[PDB]
Amino acid sequence: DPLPFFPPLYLGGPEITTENCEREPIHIPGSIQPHGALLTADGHSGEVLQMSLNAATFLGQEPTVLRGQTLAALLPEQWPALQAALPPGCPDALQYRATLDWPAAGHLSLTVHRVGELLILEFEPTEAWDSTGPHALRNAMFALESAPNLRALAEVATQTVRELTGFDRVMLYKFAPDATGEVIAEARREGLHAFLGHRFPASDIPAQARALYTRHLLRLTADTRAAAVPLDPVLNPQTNAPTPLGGAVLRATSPMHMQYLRNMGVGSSLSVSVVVGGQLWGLIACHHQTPYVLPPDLRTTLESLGRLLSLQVQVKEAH
Ligand SMILES: *C/C=C1/C(=C/c2[nH]c(/C=C3[NH+]=C(/C=C4\NC(=O)C(C=C)=C4C)C(C)=C\3CCC(=O)O)c(CCC(=O)O)c2C)NC(=O)[C@H]1C
Repeated sequence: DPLPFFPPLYLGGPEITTENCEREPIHIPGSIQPHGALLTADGHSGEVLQMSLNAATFLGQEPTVLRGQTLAALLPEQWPALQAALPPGCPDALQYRATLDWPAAGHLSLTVHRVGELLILEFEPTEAWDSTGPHALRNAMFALESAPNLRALAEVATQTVRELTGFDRVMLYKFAPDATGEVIAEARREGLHAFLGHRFPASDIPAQARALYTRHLLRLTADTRAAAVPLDPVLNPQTNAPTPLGGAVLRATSPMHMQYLRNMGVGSSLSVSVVVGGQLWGLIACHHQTPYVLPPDLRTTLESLGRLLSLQVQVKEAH
């Protein structure tokens, strides 16, 4: 049962310390990570309402010039499909995904979801060979299916995720009923210190984070030293209230957790929820020693692997 959040910093809210960090409003930071661009749009008209300040770098033109244009004008070949894919009232975790061409090498990956009457559009560069087929997940199901018990399933799952991603460290972090956690399986680069069997306090993943991770199953920090980029305007004009960014992997990470990562020597972090009968059972928690952007198709593969593992855990715990 999480505490109510305090206002964010840009609404004059308090600075976040170790005494009050269960109240940080981590879903509404008003800013994104700088490896991509974000726009928000009205869900019926398509009118562009908010843009990240770096939008020109990715889109080829200025925020001041794109704001107020409609997606029917800007994205004539995707706007109908996007509308159809995310009708009003659909789940905020449902996504639309398209690949677009741009001035530069590779393409732009476009990911869109709906929160209330607002469409949230994320653009991130992707290379062409950075395609992942459905075989990656398909072939991986095999070793997960043959694991004979829960711990063997956890060990195969961390090894499969490390093989798919190349991450330096991949853990399965399981929550206890008091919300403390334990690393129950770990695949890691030879010579990295082991976290296997280590337990952590509940405060390391505070209650409002555990709530958010029950609904939006994947989040990441691509570069634990990168400054966030503001959305402008920072509040959603539809509501004159903060924009919920829980559903956007580009959402800026809590500064408090960015510090926690830098203290562990982590350059890039990503985790996928394992949700069992609607409760958060644990996380697939990954680190890399340097900044790294896992490509969008691999992320989506990992999400699916989390849902598959959640079912296999749920099967075995009933035994
Ligand atoms: C006073 C507030 C604190 C707190 C804030 C906090 N932590 C998170 C998110 C995560 N914490 C994680 C914990 C671990 N990563 C590990 O490697 C290990 C053990 C080896 C642990 C225990 C994890 C996995 C996450 C999820 C995100 C990720 O995978 O990188 C947040 C929310 C971050 C966000 O989504 O914006 C917050 C606010 N951590 C503290 O320790 C105290 C200081």
